Amino acid sequence: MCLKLNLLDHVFANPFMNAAGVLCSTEEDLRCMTASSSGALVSKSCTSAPRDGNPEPRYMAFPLGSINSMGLPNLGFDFYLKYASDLHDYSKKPLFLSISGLSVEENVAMVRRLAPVAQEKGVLLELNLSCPNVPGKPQVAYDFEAMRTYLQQVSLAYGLPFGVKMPPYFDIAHFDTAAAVLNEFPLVKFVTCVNSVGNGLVIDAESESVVIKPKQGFGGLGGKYILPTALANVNAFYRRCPDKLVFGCGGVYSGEDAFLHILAGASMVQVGTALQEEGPGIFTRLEDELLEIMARKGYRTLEEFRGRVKTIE
Amino acid sequence: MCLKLNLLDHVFANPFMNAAGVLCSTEEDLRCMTASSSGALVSKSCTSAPRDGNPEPRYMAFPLGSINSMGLPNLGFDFYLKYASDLHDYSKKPLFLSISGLSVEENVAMVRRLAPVAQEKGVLLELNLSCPNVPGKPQVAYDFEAMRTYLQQVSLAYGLPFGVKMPPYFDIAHFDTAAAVLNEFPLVKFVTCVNSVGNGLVIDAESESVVIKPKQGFGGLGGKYILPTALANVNAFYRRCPDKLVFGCGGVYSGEDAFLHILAGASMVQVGTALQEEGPGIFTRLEDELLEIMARKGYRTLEEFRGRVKTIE
Ligand SMILES: Cc1cc2nc3c(=O)[nH]c(=O)nc-3n(C[C@H](O)[C@H](O)[C@H](O)COP(=O)(O)O)c2cc1C
Ligand SMILES: Cc1cc2nc3c(=O)[nH]c(=O)nc-3n(C[C@H](O)[C@H](O)[C@H](O)COP(=O)(O)O)c2cc1C
Ligand SMILES: CC(C)(C)OC(=O)N1CCc2cc(CCc3c(C(=O)O)[nH]c(=O)[nH]c3=O)ccc21
Ligand SMILES: CC(C)(C)OC(=O)N1CCc2cc(CCc3c(C(=O)O)[nH]c(=O)[nH]c3=O)ccc21
Repeated sequence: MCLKLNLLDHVFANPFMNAAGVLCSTEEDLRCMTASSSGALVSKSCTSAPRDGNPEPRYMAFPLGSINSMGLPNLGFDFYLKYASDLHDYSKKPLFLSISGLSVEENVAMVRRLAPVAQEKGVLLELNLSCPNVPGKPQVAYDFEAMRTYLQQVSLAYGLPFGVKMPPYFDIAHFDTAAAVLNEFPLVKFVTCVNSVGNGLVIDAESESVVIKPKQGFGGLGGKYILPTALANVNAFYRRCPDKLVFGCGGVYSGEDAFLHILAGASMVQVGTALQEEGPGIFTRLEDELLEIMARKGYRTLEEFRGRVKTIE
Repeated sequence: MCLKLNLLDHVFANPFMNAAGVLCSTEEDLRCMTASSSGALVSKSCTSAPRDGNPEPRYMAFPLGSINSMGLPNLGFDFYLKYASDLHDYSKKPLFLSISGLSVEENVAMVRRLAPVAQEKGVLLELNLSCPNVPGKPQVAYDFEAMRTYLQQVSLAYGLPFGVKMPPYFDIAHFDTAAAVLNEFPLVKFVTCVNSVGNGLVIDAESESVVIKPKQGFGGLGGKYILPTALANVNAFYRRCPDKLVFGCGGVYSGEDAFLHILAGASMVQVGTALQEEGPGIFTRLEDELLEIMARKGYRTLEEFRGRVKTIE
């Protein structure tokens, strides 16, 4: 029985990794994720310049999940490029570097510089499309013209295999259209579904108040709230993007949730809210739990069930 | 008590009602909701002709909510019109009729027949926008130009105050655009936020199978999964549509949940999944619970806290 994966010309001990933005902002965080039993890690989404992010409180968690409006606090691209180029021990596990520029030009500028490091060290790019562009326009991945522009320019500037982090969609015509855009770009080799469910609002009944300060309390939702949304997205893209990998993210707290992701088509499985809340010890639990479900069912490898979710009639 | 309230020229004993599609399809269902302690009821969304709906199983519930792909099973518009004109006892509580034709023309044909019954008896129209357009296009509310057309045509054909049932949005630019469309129609006097969160996917780990038959297991989500999404939408519309009322729907299981919807801006509060699961006795529990929260806080009216959610700093 084994959790090993080979993909993207890397080897992974298991499919688990942090979701971007969790336990991955500082050198300390990145060393901590490396020391964990995760099969990979991804760095905090970066911008060209360091950022302080939004005013606090900007993250809160609850029994059913979390809400955030972090605002891209990060140490800046040079820091993450350095971590990838000089500090990361690739004999421990593979490294993904997430980028989230606030314009197409900013993304092009970062990927041009990443490319020689990616070629030489094997760091993998995850481009975050579930982000702001022009205020008053939708996030990039909800504006299919902007999305196409971003992927054209990044493909040209990077010239190497990469992946994309996608917001959730809620409408079959949007799945159709989004996957068709992605399928224009052969360098897009993995699709991460999903980023937070956007612009939720948590209200505390005792205080009669929202729980995060930015944006009048509106923020993206993670955790138990979003598992069926995440599974739908992983399967929708798994079905529409047969020459690409799908990584699942959203609502994983247990090996059973991970099992569901993998049945829907996930290769790697990312852990956000549950990791923020429990800490990196979660990875040993998730491994043990997933192996226990496999052993009950007689599955010996991930391939033997990945994408094999059954439909009715 | 009491939680009595007046709007749209009608008087309501309390803010609670069923959500469209729950306990409202048959004469039996409608008489059951009428006999309940709810302050109002709404009929199943109808089409011109009777419909069987999609294959079963098409609804499933779980501790955190529900998933459905019902496919508009209903008795047809002639039935619901007859119920509104001849059968409903308006002395018990107000009635709303939900219309969900599959084209703009179908909606126009139904509203021109409803209009005289609305004038004579006081039935209220809820137009469901969270309904399919042409297949291969997004649902109507997700296509702003189609939405505008629907509303111009209905407004013209109907000529009386009505409301609309909206899908959730997840992007502030979308809230801006959608509210601006609705505000172009002075006959749209109430906005119901929200319909189910679209196209989720629930998988059963033991059977390794999706849990509903239509659409390869994809369906709209209701219940605990969607409460922060519902609150955000209620609040976003409440803020943007100061000359309309907002009706809250999504994730109400308790008077506390209802309390949160009203803080967010809700005038009426609709109950779907929790009503499907608990039955119509839920309305006496919700009233008791809401009045207890009120008494503990010193609130004597809903108007004292409606829309008064506090932001930070
Ligand atoms: C505190 C916080 C920070 C996040 N930062 C980023 C980010 O920098 N880039 C990104 O792609 N996603 C970010 N996300 C989204 C997560 O990567 C993940 O997609 C989302 O939380 C859903 O997974 P979950 O249900 O396991 O939380 C962040 C989430 C949280 C809670
Ligand atoms: C079985 C079922 C049938 C439904 N049918 C309709 C409908 O006919 N028209 C409508 O506007 N919404 C319909 N809905 C959506 C609900 O009215 C409601 O918006 C959604 O379930 C979210 O509320 P909840 O969290 O209380 O379930 C239906 C929901 C369910 C669960
Ligand atoms: C640039 C400006 C307007 C300060 O941005 C923001 O207010 N936000 C709030 C949410 C957000 C998200 C992003 C993308 C990074 C990200 C974040 C994040 O850093 O807040 N949180 C997530 O859950 N997923 C993400 O992909 C960037 C900017 C902003
Ligand atoms: C016309 C056709 C293709 C059979 O429709 C469908 O398969 N569906 C699946 C979901 C759906 C919804 C609607 C709108 C009525 C409705 C339904 C419903 O009847 O399925 N469920 C909800 O959660 N909200 C709704 O607003 C109409 C058609 C369809």
